[PDB]
Amino acid sequence: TQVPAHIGIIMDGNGRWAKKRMQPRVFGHKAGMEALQTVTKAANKLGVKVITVYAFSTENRPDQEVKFIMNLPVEFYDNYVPELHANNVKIQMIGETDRLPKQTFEALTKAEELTKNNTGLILNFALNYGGRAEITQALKLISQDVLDAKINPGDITEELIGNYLFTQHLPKDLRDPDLIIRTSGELRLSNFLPWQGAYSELYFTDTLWPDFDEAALQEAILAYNRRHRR
Amino acid sequence: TQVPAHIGIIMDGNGRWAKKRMQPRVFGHKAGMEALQTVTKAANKLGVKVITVYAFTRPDQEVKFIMNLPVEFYDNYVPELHANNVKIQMIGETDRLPKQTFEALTKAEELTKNNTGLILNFALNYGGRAEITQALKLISQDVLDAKINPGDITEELIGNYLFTQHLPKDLRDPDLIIRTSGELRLSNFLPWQGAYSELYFTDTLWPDFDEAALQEAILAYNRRH
Ligand SMILES: CC(C)Oc1ccc(CN(CCC(N)=O)C(=O)c2cnn(Cc3ccccc3)c2-c2ccc3sccc3c2)cc1
Repeated sequence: TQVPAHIGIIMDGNGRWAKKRMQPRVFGHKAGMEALQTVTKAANKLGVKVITVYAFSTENRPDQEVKFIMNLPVEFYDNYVPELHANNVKIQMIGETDRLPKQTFEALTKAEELTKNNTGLILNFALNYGGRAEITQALKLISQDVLDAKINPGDITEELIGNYLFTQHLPKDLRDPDLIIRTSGELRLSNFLPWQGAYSELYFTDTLWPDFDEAALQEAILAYNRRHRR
Repeated sequence: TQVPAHIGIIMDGNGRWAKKRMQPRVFGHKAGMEALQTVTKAANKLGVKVITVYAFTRPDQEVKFIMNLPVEFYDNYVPELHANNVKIQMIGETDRLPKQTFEALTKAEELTKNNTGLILNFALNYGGRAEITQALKLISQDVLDAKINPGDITEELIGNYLFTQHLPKDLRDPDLIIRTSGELRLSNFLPWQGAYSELYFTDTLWPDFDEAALQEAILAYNRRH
């Protein structure tokens, strides 16, 4: 019904947005969570089934960014998740778990466990996530099953590989984003869903993430519907 | 500013270009080869090290006409490229291609294998996902035979098993991917290799894509810093 089932979103520009206001970089990220809350809500009522969101930026000092990224789930569970539970939104994460702070692994699992029975939009958090890592990680699993004799080298196919990716937990007809949105004027994918997004439509905007709202989402959805005409 | 080493190019708009000029589709593909000739020579002159070109339900006659272009390209285009020190290579599934086409492909490769300038890298019968699947296939076969440990599985390993392995190590990943004729999508083109590439989108139809177009892409690329 003229709505993309799965939207990927690269949330870029929090740092730049904060610098424009003469405010610290932390202030920018808190507004980014507000942006996400608005977008998550708006997308839920519009009919979108899945969104995979990705906190990525190149405006660094990696320790710093790899600091307030892992800090996201914590803050997001306290101030934003309760409302998203009220709106029937299901929360899941994709990415690597091993190197996570305890407190942020607690907030993520609690966010999942709170919302696991929810039947609305699936908000998918790409945290500590790299596309090439995802595929490599999937290759380890597949290779070990070939030695275990669970599958043959001939049995390895595009369809099979999909089941080993981090997006396997999603329903099979929704695993691949139909649209991928990137903000902050950057025309690149930065290792976001290389496999799953291989056939996706792309929307690039100069708008910074914290200024990206329901109106911005619809404008992106309008662009998408226009592509089908061409 | 300076030139990107490896440029990916999705060639699109041959049909529409012919439609505006009231000609058959077969001529649109012909003008597209002229476009490719211009771009390859131009890219070689500017100092680009690699170009990966991607050609991507037609009529039953059209495939017969499209099947004749590889031979024509070898006869009336490749010699000039060979004269300009260009090296021709392929990525994709060549074993599915017809005889007369595969033999023309091989002749272009064997003719230019010793060359030291720009590498014209044709993406033919190619799919990103299929490439990766092939990579994870051959690796798993090597794991069976005990030639590889499962702990030796890394991003670099996978890179060594992609169709782009035959390119020099430092030039396997495109720095810039150009898409022509207005479409905003990557169409399963180098998903792995192009994961960090700068993307450039232009409404210009592939046959109209010339040095001006190339230099506008290259200039756009440098404005990204
Ligand atoms: C042999 C090698 C050295 O050059 C080759 C490279 C690829 C292929 C594969 N090819 C033909 C499909 C088939 N019938 O096998 C396509 O994918 C395809 C579909 N439209 N166009 C037209 C087009 C022409 C130019 C630009 C875009 C599209 C092409 C195409 C592409 C590039 C070139 S270069 C000489 C012929 C040719 C044909 C076979 C040979």
